[PDB]
Amino acid sequence: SQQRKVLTLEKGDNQTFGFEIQTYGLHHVEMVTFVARVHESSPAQLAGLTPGDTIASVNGLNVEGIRHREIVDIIKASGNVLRLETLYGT
Amino acid sequence: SQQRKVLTLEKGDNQTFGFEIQTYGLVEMVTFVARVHESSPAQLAGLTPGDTIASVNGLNVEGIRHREIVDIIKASGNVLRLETLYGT
Repeated sequence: SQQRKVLTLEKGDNQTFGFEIQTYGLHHVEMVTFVARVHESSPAQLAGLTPGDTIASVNGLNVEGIRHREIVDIIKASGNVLRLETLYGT
Repeated sequence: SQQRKVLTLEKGDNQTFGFEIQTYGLVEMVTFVARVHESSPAQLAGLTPGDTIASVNGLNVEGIRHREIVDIIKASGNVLRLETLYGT
């Protein structure tokens, strides 16, 4: 059983990838970043990004002990191609 | 520092509370508020996405999965009592 998925999102210059993430401190506290929304017809949806799944890594960077802002910053710095690793949330 | 909040949601007969839950495996399975709709009973009650649900109508939900919790919520009728922990 493999709950780890690797995806590639591609977009145009003045376009966004079409997804929202939220980092929550879940009480056993564990910080977990979730895909909160994926827009219909978006690059994220086309890449197969699923709402509810958790972000494991962004462009090769394990998001383990890093701030939610770091993740957003990394995504914005990624340009038109974004590499993500997710884990089954649902 | 009190991470625990107690809430009371109230709705009408032919409607829902306006929120979705998600059971996530970390102890073990934990359930949190996945989504809260705009203008909903849940939003009005202060339910906030990302908060861990500790109990429902006085029942500790620790070792319980998604469907059983939803069943409890459905059986609750128009009033629902929840205890949640800060996720943000």
